Amino acid sequence: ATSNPAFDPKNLMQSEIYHFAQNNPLADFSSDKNSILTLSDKRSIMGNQSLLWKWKGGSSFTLHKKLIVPTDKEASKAWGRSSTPVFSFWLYNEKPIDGYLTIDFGEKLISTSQAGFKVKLDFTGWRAVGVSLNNDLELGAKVDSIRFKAPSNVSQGEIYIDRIMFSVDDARYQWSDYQVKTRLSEPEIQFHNVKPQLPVTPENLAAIDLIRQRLINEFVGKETNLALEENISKLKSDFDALNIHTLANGGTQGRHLITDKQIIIYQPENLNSQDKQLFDNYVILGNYTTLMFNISRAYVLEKDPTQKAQLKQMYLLMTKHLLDQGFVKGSALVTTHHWGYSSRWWYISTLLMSDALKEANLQTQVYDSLLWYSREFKSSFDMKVSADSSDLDYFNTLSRQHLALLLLEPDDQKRINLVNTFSHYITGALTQVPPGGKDGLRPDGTAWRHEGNYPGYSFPAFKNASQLIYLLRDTPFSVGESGWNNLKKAMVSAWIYSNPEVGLPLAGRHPFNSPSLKSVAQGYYWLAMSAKSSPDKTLASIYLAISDKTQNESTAIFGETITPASLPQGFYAFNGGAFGIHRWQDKMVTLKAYNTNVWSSEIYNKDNRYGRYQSHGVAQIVSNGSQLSQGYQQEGWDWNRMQGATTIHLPLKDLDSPKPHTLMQRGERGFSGTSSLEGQYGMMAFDLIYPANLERFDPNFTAKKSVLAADNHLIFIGSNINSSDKNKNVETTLFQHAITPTLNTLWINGQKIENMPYQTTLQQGDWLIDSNGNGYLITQAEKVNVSRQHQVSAENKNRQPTEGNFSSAWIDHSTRPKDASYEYMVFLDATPEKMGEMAQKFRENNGLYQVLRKDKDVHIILDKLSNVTGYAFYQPASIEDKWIKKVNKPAIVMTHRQKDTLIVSAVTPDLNMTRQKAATPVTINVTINGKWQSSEVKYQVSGDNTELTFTSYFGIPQEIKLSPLP
Ligand SMILES: [Mg+2]
Repeated sequence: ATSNPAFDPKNLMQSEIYHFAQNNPLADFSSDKNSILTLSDKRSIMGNQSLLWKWKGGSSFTLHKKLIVPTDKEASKAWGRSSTPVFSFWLYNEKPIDGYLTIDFGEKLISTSQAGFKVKLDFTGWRAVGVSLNNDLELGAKVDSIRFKAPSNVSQGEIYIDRIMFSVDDARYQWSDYQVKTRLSEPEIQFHNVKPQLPVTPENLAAIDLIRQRLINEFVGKETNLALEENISKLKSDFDALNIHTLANGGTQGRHLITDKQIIIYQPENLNSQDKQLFDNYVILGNYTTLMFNISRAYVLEKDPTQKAQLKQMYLLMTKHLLDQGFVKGSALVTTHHWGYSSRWWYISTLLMSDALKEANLQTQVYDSLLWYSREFKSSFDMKVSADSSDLDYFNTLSRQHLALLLLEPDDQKRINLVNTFSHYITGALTQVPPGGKDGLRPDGTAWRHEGNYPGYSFPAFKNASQLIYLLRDTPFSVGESGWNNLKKAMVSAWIYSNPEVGLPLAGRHPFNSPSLKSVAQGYYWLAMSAKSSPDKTLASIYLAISDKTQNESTAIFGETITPASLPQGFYAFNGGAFGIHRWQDKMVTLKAYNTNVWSSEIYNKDNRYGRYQSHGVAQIVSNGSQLSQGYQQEGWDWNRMQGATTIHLPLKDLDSPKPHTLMQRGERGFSGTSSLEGQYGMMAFDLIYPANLERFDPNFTAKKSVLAADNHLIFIGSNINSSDKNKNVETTLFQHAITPTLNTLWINGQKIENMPYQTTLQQGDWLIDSNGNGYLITQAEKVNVSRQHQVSAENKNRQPTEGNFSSAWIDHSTRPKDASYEYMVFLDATPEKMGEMAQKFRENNGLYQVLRKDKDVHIILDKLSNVTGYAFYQPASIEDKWIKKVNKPAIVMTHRQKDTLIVSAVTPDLNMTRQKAATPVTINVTINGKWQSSEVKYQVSGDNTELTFTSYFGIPQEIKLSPLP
């Protein structure tokens, strides 16, 4: 506390704190005749002393402090977010008081003299009080008096007060509690309950106790976001440093606990040097509860009975300190927003310490406390299934903590009702198709957070959701098979689109830091072993592959011999993110577009700044293993030249998102994505359309870009390429990778190139091989540049300069000012000798493929190596073709004429929804030439032709095997 008034314009944001750790500590204080003010060092919040206020009923004391109380607007302008001036203090009751403390604000007040508020005193322990001076009183610029009036209807009493504070606080976070009413309330959990109820039986009680044990097993036998500490010496050293002591007639003394979010009320960056030194003695709750958990784990594993006893007493003393500090039912502590970050490992510690809390008579208090602070999470914790229940962050950060809370419920029948309802809630959350872009699993196996397919969020959710199902397995609380089935689909999908990292195009806002299935490995075992007929051989075989375990190792893990999964082969369509995956030997190709329903990129204030082209019809080739080792190196990476994309090469200042904070740029139409045929062949259709009027986006930049993927190869074609500037700087990237001692070689037309720097220009009939063994045969292009060069770039978070040496090749479209085009072919198993053979086949009247149409309405590609035809209907159209005659919606159709059968697949990659609406099926009428007979696709001969009726739901392809009619 200074001589300056509260909210002094020298620094509005500099808190005035009465902590009493200064010279002449009661200077600013006066009492009426019926109050006595002391310093007591027996408990405190900040510094080592608090104010002991002895009083007769109706008596007052006064703080003499001038307040220049700012408007919310002024507070807000000073801080930079919505703010209010707050009055806050801590008080301790050794005994409950049946009445109210009145806090009054005025000018030159005495016991007998504007606005004020009430604090109910019917509690024991520390409580915090915090009110908006502008918004929570029942204030003119002359206020200099804060009067504390003991209740009138109570003959006498005693209250300890510390850390009386005037500060600027976030206007969201003065919360109402059992002591103080504010304008803000987080209402208490009201648990849903499912009928019929399971009875308390020995069986149902044993199952509850097995689920608790199984949770204990997971936490004592590595968790992300858990700072594990197994050295007892260290746990004891950290504990002693808390300086906790039991006091005589109840409570503790020790270092004050505060959450990472609660500190905001002090404005720590603006504290005077005196206060900050004291504030620096606080303990952050996250660290404290992590310690409580690490102690609980050691206690469980401890074989020495003396060390075990000590670890228990340390845990119970930390629990006692935590409760006495006011982390109890009905104590808001002004706010506990983002509660999970401070408490997740407290929840879990209570499972390990459940019998110790029972014996110490602490279970009910710790249950009431955790349930109270859990009210922040009411939307999930009430356990009523809703459109929002499939939240992937919940599955990651809260789902096990939720179960732990329910398992801590003291009544047996209520605990069974809660866990039964939880089983139903998780089954619904894992089964339902959330409407619009709401979080959760999808029917193509994508898994959405931030309104799109998002591996970075789904991967941790898969791990913990699998673990939950496994914790509940083979009990009356087991998750329904519908939830198990849907999660299997999402997890098998993730195995398909990862190798073992997701491609650049699936990296979300973290390009070059893709999530890895290696982080999800244990979820494959959990889900495998929690099958209705365990183990699921598919999931088990994936677990072994991803974890690098042998067939020999399988019998002990799964209880039967299982061959580790070989890498998946063929083509898989995932229109949930407007992508598809082509797999051949150890390579995966991520083909990715975007549309109205699929954002191109997530770009934040300090993430993915240069990500504009993340989804620009990219076709990133990844062999099994580290992408960095394959030359996907952030440093010096040309963000313009994402593999397979058609882009405008821009300076980074212009490629950078035009929003300083968040942009998730969606496309201009529903249609773009992939389709599949026979699980083996794929096609991408990408309609590249820019917004009419977004800064730095050329409104006339267009392309049509199709890819047909079969076996060891991909045929890439593009048409209708334009920009505002006659295709100046318009380019299609064949590849880009870093040059290293292991990635040092390019082949051009049978010549090894290792020089750095190197440039050349190629055209139709030329080929290359990159250092990753991909061959590129140029089949239509006037100018392809090849470069080995030093590149300067900037990193995607803070735009700081980077540099590196790269091999790349791109088509220069500036040679065709209007409706530029390209064609080229990739071989995934290229060698100089085989690329020589592919080039000869190309010169033999193009033995490789034929483009049957390439215009704004349709792209048609006959692959002569695979004998498959792909049809990208960018617009409904009648066409001339051997198989297909007409399609009445934008669609992707594929055909394969085997011996005596014609296989036809169709889809629209258009998911047919909005951010709000549920996806509904699109009916696609595909007319085919000739008379056919037979899958849920319907067919009807009509004249010399056959009408196929396809139902396209969430961009999920359908196919039908047709045989000819005489
Ligand atoms: Mg103090």
